[PDB]
Amino acid sequence: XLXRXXX
Repeated sequence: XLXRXXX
């Protein structure tokens, strides 16, 4: 949930 480079 932060940004797909990774929740």
